Amino acid sequence: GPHMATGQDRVVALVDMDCFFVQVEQRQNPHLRNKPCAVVQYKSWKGGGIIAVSYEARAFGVTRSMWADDAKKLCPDLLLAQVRESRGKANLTKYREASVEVMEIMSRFAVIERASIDEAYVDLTSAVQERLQKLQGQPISADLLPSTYIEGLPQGVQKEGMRKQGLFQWLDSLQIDNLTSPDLQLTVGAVIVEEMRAAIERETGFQCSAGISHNKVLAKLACGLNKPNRQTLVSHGSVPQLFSQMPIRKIRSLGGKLGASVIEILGIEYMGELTQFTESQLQSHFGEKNGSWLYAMCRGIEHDPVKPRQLPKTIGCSKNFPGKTALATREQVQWWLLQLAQELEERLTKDRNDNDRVATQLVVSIRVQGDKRLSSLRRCCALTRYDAHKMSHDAFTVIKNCNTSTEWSPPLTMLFLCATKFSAS
DNA sequence: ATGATGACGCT
DNA sequence: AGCGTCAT
Ligand SMILES: Nc1ccn([C@@H]2O[C@H](COP(=O)(O)OP(=O)(O)OP(=O)(O)O)[C@@H](O)[C@H]2O)c(=O)n1
Ligand SMILES: [Ca+2]
Repeated sequence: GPHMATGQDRVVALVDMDCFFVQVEQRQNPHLRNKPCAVVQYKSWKGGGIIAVSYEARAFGVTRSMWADDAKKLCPDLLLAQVRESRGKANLTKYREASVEVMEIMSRFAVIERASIDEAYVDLTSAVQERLQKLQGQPISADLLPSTYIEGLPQGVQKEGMRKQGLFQWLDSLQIDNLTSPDLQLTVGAVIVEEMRAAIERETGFQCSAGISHNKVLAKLACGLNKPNRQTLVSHGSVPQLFSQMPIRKIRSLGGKLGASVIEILGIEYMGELTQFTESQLQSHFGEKNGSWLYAMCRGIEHDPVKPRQLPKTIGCSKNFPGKTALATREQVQWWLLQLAQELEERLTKDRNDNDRVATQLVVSIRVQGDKRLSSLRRCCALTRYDAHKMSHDAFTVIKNCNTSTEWSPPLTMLFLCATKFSAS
């Protein structure tokens, strides 16, 4: 009772850019703004593969991974922007650079963990503490939270009026006098996230959504509840009702085989149903670490820290060669390894200038035709010089003998070069 | 014939 | 070391 930890020790946000690649292309090309549009990679095969979709185009059913020719069937007026292609492969440099624009703004407010090209977690616990002292005991005005939803409220007209009704019920109940109230801490966290999101939009033109809660899993779930261009506060108290109809696969790390096995072995559907099992029962089905994690998570409790990490730990370059394009001669394999190695050298050289580090290991991964796995084979070698001809030759040497005989058999459907094991320089 | 990319766990 | 899982 008095010794039951409630997982309310931190304020954590997750910031997620809305249709990110689309916003990057729309900033650059005003003719694309406020239109059904998508970002595509390649072009010759069925018009290219869709990677990102504006909310106007999503209303027609356009989705990621769809071929652009097929998307045009659902949305004949769909506008398209193409990803840059360099040395025969898609070149995402424009979007990584726009990502850095955003991450550098967020880093002004708190330590961030880069979660992907367009997501970062924020540990706001200290910023909230400082802000709670500056705001003496003053109440929090609804005007400081103009894009915030309070999940679960209102309880007991149009979209915006309902948002404000919920926000009013939340603020009216807040114990402003208690500087240790977790609900007050989340609310201040949301005020800071409003400021952070305003700064991102002012300084880059980009809109985003955010979740604010007590841990990373709840912040990530919260972020998706009201997209786009809104933020959502998930309090500890909101968790039982929210989890009572929340499919297990929606929780971060439960979207794959482990989540499917929770459903199958326990015969449940929703995250809240996990509360009925003991920690030992969950550890027996899913392992010590997974069971302890599940036991706490279904109660809204998670301790995974926001890691102080803005830079990737690996830098990689990959390309698929599907169907009849599979690489089937030694010259082909060697030419494409050179193309990937040239793009990788370019990124590594910029990384060494920008971030004062050198990679020391080169990982080479290939996929062989007829293998459903992401990678058929991984080998490593020393990365001593940032020279593309050397890296591609080393990569070849390391995979040479996977060839079961001028010809390459079986043909390669993927090539992957990854620079890893960075050291300060 | 979705991709390109990246983190981390298990052994 | 090398493979498997899960994610944007
Ligand atoms: N299966 C996926 C999902 C995402 N991504 C990468 O992650 C980026 C951002 O993904 P995501 O946040 O899922 O999509 P958005 O386009 O930003 O849409 P949303 O508004 O839903 O966040 C994409 O551009 C893409 O580069 C990817 O490569 N493969
Ligand atoms: Ca996004």
